[PDB]
Amino acid sequence: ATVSAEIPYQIFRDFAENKGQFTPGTTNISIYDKQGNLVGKLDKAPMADFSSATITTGSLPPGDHTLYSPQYVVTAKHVSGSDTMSFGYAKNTYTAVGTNNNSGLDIKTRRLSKLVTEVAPAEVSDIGAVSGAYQAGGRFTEFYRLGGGMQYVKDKNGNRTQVYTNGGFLVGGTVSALNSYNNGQMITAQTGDIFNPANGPLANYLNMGDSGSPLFAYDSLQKKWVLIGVLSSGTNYGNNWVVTTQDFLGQQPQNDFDKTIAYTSGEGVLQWKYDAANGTGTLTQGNTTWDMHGKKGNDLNAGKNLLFTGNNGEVVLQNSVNQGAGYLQFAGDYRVSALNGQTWMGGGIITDKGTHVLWQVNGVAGDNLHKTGEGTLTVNGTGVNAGGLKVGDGTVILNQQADADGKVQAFSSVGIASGRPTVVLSDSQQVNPDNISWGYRGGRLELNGNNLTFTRLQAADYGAIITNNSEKKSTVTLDLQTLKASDINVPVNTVSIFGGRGAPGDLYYDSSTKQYFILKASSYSPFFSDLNNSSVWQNVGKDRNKAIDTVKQQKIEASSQPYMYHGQLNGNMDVNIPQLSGKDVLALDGSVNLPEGSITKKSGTLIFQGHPVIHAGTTTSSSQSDWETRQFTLEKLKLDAATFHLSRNGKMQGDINATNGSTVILGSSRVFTDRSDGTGNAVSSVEGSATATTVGDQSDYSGNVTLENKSSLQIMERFTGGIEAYDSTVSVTSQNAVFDRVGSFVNSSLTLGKGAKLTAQSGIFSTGAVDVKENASLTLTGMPSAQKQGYYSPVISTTEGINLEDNASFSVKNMGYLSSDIHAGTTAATINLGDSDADAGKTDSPLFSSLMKGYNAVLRGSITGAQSTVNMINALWYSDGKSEAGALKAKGSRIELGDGKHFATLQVKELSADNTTFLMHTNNSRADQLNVTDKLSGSNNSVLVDFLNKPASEMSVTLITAPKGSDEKTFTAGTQQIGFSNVTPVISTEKTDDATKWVLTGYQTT
Repeated sequence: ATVSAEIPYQIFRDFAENKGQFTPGTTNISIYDKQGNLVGKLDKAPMADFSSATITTGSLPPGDHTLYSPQYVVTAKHVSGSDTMSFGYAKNTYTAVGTNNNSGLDIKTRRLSKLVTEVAPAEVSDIGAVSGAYQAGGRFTEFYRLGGGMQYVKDKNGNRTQVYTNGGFLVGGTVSALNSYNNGQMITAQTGDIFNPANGPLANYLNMGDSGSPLFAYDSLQKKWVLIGVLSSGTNYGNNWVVTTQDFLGQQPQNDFDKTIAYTSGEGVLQWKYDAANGTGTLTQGNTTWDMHGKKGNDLNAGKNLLFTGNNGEVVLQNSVNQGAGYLQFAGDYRVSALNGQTWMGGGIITDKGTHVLWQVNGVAGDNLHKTGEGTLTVNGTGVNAGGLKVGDGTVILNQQADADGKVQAFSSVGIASGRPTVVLSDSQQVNPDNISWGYRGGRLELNGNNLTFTRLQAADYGAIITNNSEKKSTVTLDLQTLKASDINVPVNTVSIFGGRGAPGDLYYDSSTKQYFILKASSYSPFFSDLNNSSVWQNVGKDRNKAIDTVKQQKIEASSQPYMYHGQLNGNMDVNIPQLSGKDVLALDGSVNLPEGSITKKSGTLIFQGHPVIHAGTTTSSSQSDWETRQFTLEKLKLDAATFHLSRNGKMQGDINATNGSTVILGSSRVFTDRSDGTGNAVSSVEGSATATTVGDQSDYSGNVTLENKSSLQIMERFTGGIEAYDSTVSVTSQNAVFDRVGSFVNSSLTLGKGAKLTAQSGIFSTGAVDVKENASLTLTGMPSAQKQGYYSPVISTTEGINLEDNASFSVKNMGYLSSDIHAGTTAATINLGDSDADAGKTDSPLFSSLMKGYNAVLRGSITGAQSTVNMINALWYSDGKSEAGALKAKGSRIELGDGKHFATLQVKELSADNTTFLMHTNNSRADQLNVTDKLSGSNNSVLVDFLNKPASEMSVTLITAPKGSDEKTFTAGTQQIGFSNVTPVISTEKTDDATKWVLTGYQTT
């Protein structure tokens, strides 16, 4: 319990409670200084599971006892002072009923009243007391320690400092190899030297209170962790453990078993009689008689365990049995039934691996049946069972038969813990779902095609699982309520003339005026001195039913808090969440895996989020840096006038259907934490705001979002899907938003916020226009080929306008096609046509020549941005109408100025066209014109003319005007094949005192 002061102390506690980065199985865990330097690696063996040690021992410090058999624990003999101890969570308490002391060593085992279901018993080493078997370079390669004694820290100089424990907690770490003494019965190690590297990177020295604490060693031949010792004594230099041997630890469990009951198949059914007074009974078959013992008086230890062997055995209970601490273990398939309504209760039931037991005996009110073992237990009683079920391993099938009068109940409540077991519901009448409980590490609840309705989800941690593996789809209704109206008591008290001692929120009835009042304080003044005050009374309506409802609403509202579910929703299930009572908010920090399932929320708020890492002793906060990523896999999430948050560290895959004014926020800051997360207590909801700094911690969404009836969508973090918006709003502020599928906007607004970046790979359709704000980049692209890397496939996009603000950037490249005009106004936008990078997008589609015309991008709108730059690189631009641009730098591109019949204009202050091609139409008297005002550059440009009427022999139409003194060889006429012949315009150039011009004058033919 003395550890290094140079290592963060929280590590020694997370190592102890298997929290943080010390979850069982984790390998190669690096250990760092307080300053950040490397101390050592936990690489010799995977992380061990310390859950077999007590989390709480009542008046004794934690870690005093260690579970090695489902009902028995081990500790040092001199440890004493507590009969109650806990496993998993502190609340999961167990009671000791018997002790077996080793006559020669400082070790003893103790028996519990019931089988521990929350944790798995530790494995005792096969070696036992062999002198020197636990030495270095031997069979064992790593040694771990856990305990809750008096906690100290110590620096390299030797200064020790006590740790403020508040109540006492578990601390663990490593120790060196062990030398044997006392004929190998005990092992020792020089653990006092915390900074000797032989003691490991998490060296522990054990002090007062660590007595009886476990010592584990990794067996390198059998490749598993085993329990080798419990702490007995110490010294200034090291500690001494008593070697735990299977020979002695098995003594007490064996002495508490009666003779094995061997069912002979041919003979009659095993008849079971029991004298409840004096605690003796018998099981007879043919001419063989087996003895059996149970509870005698108040001594639960008088009951002894039974082992059942044989195949398809039958047992009939002729008398009710209270076996005390004795439990039943079945090594074969068995059927057990009651005779008249007799009950059985005791230590529990163990079903060995590959066995099936048919349990038809009822339990007792106030008692819980503890079931463990990898086998299967089918509960098949009749009537209502007043009593509980605690399952920790294997499978339990609930199949309780109806009464003669119809009443049915398999158990008063069920508890699923350790993550091992699975509970299967035959029908939906087995257990009240509100009495289903998931404990330490949880487990699987198998609905099996049935429909359930919850008003509360008693789920302890992420181990809680609700699944359906049947082909019949299950429909879970989560009508969660924090305070049901049926459970509220509202007595109608009377206002006394002289004085009143009462509680707030209580109903009072004044006899005189006959009015109803809600009390606001702890007392009220005599002689009606405070009635017509307005601070100690709250007036309510005269109707007696009306006032009581207002009281019940006040209690429900005040008792209300946001709801949280830590478990998993997996399998073939649909989940319906209506409007929740009180605060209509539900947050999920667990997993969801519904491939064909749907989740529906009506009103209120639904939140998918990651789970903050739980550390020992600490309470989680939204301010944490370390979170677990949670996967929400759905087919369809339906929102009906609700608000949905996909918060940090949450990855979602599934479609979203929003309607009736729903608000969808992908990348929300709103999160929720649990004050009692990791404790097993009820949920304490706390609303917080958390923002992930790095990627991978940010929310990630994939799927198609459908918006209807004035709904909203906000894309703030990574997005990869589609949009079908009808009369709704979409806002994009993310920096890596990608439209995987089609983006449809029927009477809807797509707005890219400042700094946003959006790339649509499957075309956009909007009846309206798209808004690209400041510093925002919009990009249209053909569908990238899944087979070939870098290859794309052309896709058409239709929009009624694209609006660019100052510093915005709109780009079409790599098989992009867009029919939409673009507007920038006086702002400095940037339109990019084609891909600037070399090794640009390629394609194998035949649409390259047919639709793309051999270019990398096509635009059929018109650019209206007098202070904007247009970059064309192997691109095609149909300019339907008159266009204005600040500059135009085109390389190996094509531009077609005019529309049909109607003549357009292209006005640029600066033009720099290299290898570009320009096309105009002429009626022999007027043509589409290219107009350069400030500066012209480039060479090797071709100009084509399309004559609507037949070409005249002589004309004088101005096609292009350039600044005065521009090169006259920038533009050259180009041949165009017309009517099985080649027609070619002739352009004469006229230098003027104002501007250089290219003028069409005739043609050629051949």
